[PDB]
Amino acid sequence: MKYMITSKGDEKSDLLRLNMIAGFGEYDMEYDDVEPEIVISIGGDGTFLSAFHQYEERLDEIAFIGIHTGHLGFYADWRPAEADKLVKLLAKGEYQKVSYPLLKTTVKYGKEATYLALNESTVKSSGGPFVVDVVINDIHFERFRGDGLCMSTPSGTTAYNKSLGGALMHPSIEAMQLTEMASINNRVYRTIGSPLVFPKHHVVSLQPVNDKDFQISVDHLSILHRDVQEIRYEVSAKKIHFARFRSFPFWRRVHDSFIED
Amino acid sequence: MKYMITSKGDEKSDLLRLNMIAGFGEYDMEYDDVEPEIVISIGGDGTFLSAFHQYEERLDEIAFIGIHTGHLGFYADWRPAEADKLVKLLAKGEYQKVSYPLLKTTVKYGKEATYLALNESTVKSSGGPFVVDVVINDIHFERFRGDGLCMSTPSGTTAYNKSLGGALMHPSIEAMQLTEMASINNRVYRTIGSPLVFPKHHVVSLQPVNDKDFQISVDHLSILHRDVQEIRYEVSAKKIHFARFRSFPFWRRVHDSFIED
Amino acid sequence: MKYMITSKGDEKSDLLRLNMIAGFGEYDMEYDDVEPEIVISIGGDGTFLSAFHQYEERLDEIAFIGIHTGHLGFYADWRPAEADKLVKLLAKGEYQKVSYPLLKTTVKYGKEATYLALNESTVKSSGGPFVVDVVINDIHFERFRGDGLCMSTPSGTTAYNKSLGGALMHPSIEAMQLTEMASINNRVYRTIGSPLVFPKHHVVSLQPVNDKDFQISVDHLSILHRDVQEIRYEVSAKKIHFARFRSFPFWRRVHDSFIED
Amino acid sequence: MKYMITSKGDEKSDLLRLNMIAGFGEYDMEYDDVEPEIVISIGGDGTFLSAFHQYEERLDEIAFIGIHTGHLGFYADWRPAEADKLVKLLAKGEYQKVSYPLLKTTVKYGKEATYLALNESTVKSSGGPFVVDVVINDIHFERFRGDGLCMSTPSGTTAYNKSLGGALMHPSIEAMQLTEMASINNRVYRTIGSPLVFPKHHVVSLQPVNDKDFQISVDHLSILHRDVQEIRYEVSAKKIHFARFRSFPFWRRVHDSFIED
Ligand SMILES: C#CCCCCn1cnc2c(N)ncnc21
Ligand SMILES: C#CCCCCn1cnc2c(N)ncnc21
Ligand SMILES: C#CCCCCn1cnc2c(N)ncnc21
Ligand SMILES: C#CCCCCn1cnc2c(N)ncnc21
Repeated sequence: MKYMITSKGDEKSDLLRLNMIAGFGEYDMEYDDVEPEIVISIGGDGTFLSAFHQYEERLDEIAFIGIHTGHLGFYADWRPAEADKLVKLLAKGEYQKVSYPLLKTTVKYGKEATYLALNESTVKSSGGPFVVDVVINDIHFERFRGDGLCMSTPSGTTAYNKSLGGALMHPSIEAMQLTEMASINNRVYRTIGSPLVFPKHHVVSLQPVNDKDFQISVDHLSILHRDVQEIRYEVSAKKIHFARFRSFPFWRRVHDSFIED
Repeated sequence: MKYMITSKGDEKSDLLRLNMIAGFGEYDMEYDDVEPEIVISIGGDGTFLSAFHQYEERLDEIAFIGIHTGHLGFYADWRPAEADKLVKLLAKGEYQKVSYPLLKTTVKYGKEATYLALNESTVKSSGGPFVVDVVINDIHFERFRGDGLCMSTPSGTTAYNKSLGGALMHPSIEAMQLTEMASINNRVYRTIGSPLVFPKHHVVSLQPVNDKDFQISVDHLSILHRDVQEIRYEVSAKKIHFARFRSFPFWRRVHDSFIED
Repeated sequence: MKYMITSKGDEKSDLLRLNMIAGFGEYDMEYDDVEPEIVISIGGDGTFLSAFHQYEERLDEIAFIGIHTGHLGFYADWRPAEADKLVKLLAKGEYQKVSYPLLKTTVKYGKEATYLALNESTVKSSGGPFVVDVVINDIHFERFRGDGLCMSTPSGTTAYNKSLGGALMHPSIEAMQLTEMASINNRVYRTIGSPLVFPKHHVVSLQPVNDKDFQISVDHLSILHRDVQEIRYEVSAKKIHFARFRSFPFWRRVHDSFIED
Repeated sequence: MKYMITSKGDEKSDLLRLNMIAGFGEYDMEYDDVEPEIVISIGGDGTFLSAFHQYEERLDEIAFIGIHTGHLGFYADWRPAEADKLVKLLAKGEYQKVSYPLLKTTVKYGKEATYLALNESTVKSSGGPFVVDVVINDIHFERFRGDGLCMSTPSGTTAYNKSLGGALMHPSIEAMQLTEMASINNRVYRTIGSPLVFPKHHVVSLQPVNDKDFQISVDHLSILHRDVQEIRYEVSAKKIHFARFRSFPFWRRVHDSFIED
């Protein structure tokens, strides 16, 4: 079908991109970076994340594929040496697709902005102390005092979530996971401490106590938000689709990245 | 229908049990502790766990209810003062039921024994060092060296799992969670560190490296197993059923138990 | 001798300050906020920290005393009701002094700035990724990738250090403690993970890998530093002195603040 | 002077031991395993620990040396290839000695037993729940509910202590460090959570609440103690002495063992 290729931009990835375009030129494939049906990312997980966010409005019509030119990534799980085999199998098609859940973040003011995350969304203060009330399905759960909070997708659990002590979740589980950044706990201030894993349709709301300015990140993007009244997290109804051509199980991918490869 | 009541055995719980039996005597209810359809547990979560394991062969035909005479429990979520209202609403019936997932443990030798857990199943060595190979869906994931491992149900995540750094999972998620006990990590021995959350139909297998004797716990029960060839964990096909009479959300229950009440 | 009083500035603390000044007026005491020999802090630990940094150039000639008008502080360990008894015992004098160690931070550029910390000094990046090489007594120890690092005094171990998983150290131990903020660990990036406790005369040096701009905090003060070549930590030769009038052991202070009071 | 050599007992270590004995036969050295002045340990840290405990009554008159035939140890820090150079430099003498602190454990009954630890001493229950009151210098600090507690020397901080989240302490610091094993924390049960570092002359006492039987380990030795009234921890007055022949800094040893070598 239609396809496009994004590159990390170093010499290795650009040349690999040109060679795949040349190989694709031998098949019934059209290069189209406006309405592609296949998006190939050549680089690392950062390059893949930019590809995802470049097309996050046509997620239902795109299958993503990542090629890692540096270290193995959790999204870029093809070696450059297999690019020719990848061109061939992609050109025929008849691959099967795999879907991972995504996280929806809603930021309300006094309008409203929504964001989609593949890895996670984090909230920190704009300099001063970070205090928010944590509201779960309209029930006041805790008053969090600390550095910040992180809400992760299942596939994001191997990223910032993991560094904060969160669990690794298999991406077939439609959930999101909330982890704390350096929470203050004494006899007057109390947080749950543990990571919290929320199912689909649960809404986690962050509500300011004093300051209403927050630094909110969504994957690699970080924006300073002002006059915030609420930050809303829930499992998205939208999903990212991967073209898969062989067996590379998530738990094997975790093994290769953190234990040995 | 038919019902039975188990008591913690202290004076408060026995008297409360006799009063509920007397109140039940005013309705179309029969006391039957062989084939009950309702099992009432009066005490704490330990009393409730014994009730669960007393009838773990009729789980499809029983709705459990817990009354806490001491501190609030995650399973015993009725106060003793509401016992009269509980008798009345139970006698009419037409309550609705809630189901939590359970964990299946299979221990193979050179026969085979299976166990059902409501909270968790743990494995430790019989004195010497604990070393096992961790196999996930037939893929060798890690060689674990440490004190032991804990596999928790969702409702068990607030128990031993929480003390080991595991995430708290909403019990509507059909999953199990594996946490490490004091893992050894240096440049030659490597574990994942993080808790791992597994979906339904994933099989986690523990396989001995040297010693084949292990102390295996299932909820409160702990047995020394000898000549073990494999320990197998998976989400059970069976589920525990709760009679629910009002709204007491899991996250509110977590708040009441760990933040304040 | 000479004395001064700093106030949190709310109504309660200012009035308490005026009453102590009036009570001090009945003794051989002179109010002098240029060269005081006693510095009284009325408020919380933040107020006490500002008092410390106000006079950090006359530390050898000052004994500090803290009165807590809100919650109990680790430095402000007098209740407001005892202020009259505090005035009386201070006026006579013949109290005994207790000294806590301090942390010296040196920031070098391409001049050089030094800072003294009572609680801790932290380093984070100026937006992008934080990567530094950690050098211990000229030996290259690790390449740290994460959110940042925190170096704490013994009395600071109950503050940010504690939130990052650090140990609590009795302040009679002349040491500093380095803790990690969300370190990245995989098969290519490796940090020690554990907190590190360094004795007097050990020098811990942070050296940039790519970016040379860092946000460095010293207690409550946080400054963006540019063109940094090295950040140097060591136990200071200078110490803070407390006037003590009764027994309030550090471990009792820890109990009162985190377990119950 | 007088010397003896202990071996791990595998072929490699025994042969290395015989070759060093033969090399020592060319100098003014006498093999004496009753009153040696030098104790050489050939194996790993377990072999070294047995050598330490074999002679823990002549600690003032012995300098220890460890040769690692397997992986690098924190106590066995000589390679087998340097054994000939080790024999030569040892025979002349005029090496300098380094001392590490040790932990004293006192177990009282209704007589009293004392133990010396090079790594750590741990306390667990004999099957049932572990509950002890933690008393610091006669001040009741906390009621600990969990799996157990671990008190570590500075050089022991890289061992079990590290696996429990404890800090790594440079062994020039005369201290001990207490870490928790899976503590239970909810709104009714409260522990400090953090590791605690105690200076010389502080006494940490564990006192039973219900059960009085405990499994107490001291380094590799683990004994079931019955009718215990108190367990007492303090930095020992005795110290282990190492013969050192070159520079191998503790922090470099930590780097080699956990980061890379
Ligand atoms: C440095 C830095 C930030 C992380 C870079 C690597 N990375 C990106 N995304 C992921 C992910 N989902 N799982 C594991 N690793 C990931
Ligand atoms: C002491 C001890 C063992 C734990 C007793 C309390 N307890 C039992 N089960 C649970 C559970 N599922 N969640 C939270 N708390 C629980
Ligand atoms: C919020 C916030 C920041 C911390 C405020 C309380 N605080 C200040 N200093 C300390 C300290 N040394 N030990 C314990 N608590 C402390
Ligand atoms: C398996 C197992 C138990 C630990 C074996 C290795 N080991 C022994 N002692 C130490 C120590 N002091 N520091 C680091 N590693 C040590």
